[PDB]
Amino acid sequence: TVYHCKVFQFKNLQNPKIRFKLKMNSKELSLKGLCLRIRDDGPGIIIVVGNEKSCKFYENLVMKRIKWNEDFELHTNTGDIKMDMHNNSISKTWEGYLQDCKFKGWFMKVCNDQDSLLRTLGQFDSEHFYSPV
RNA sequence: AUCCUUAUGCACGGGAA
RNA sequence: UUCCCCUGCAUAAGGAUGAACCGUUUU
Repeated sequence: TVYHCKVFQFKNLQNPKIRFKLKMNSKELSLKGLCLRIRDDGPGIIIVVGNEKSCKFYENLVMKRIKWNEDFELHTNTGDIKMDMHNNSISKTWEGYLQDCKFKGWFMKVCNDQDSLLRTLGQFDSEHFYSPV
């Protein structure tokens, strides 16, 4: 059993509407994998492992349907904040086939440094999908 | 998960024998 | 007690298609 796989990378993920869309669409499509980023305000990586149709649909999702370029408003304990998303982007670094994924479920972490991010990818032998910095 | 159509069961109202 | 009509609830069959402020996971 081999599974389709895609790998993406984003400059910023702070918009909760997105992060919601990401998690929900991962579980609803039975995609395995993960989504990481270095610190809340950081850039990171998405990996989706699944059947073709799910991965193509999710690709269409992240690429075509979600507009990461548009600014938003972060509701806060203190009051709204004008959140600048004009300098955001998402691209696909990989796609192909994987013999077996040590990926169990799907989750969305936030790593301290880049090293922690690597190691986290190193649990699942995927560090090789990260184009650092 | 939502809409519509068909079939069945239960409850209420109106009319006939 | 039977028949006819309207409204509400549950089950089954068939056809068509969306949203959702949320982080190691609550198919």
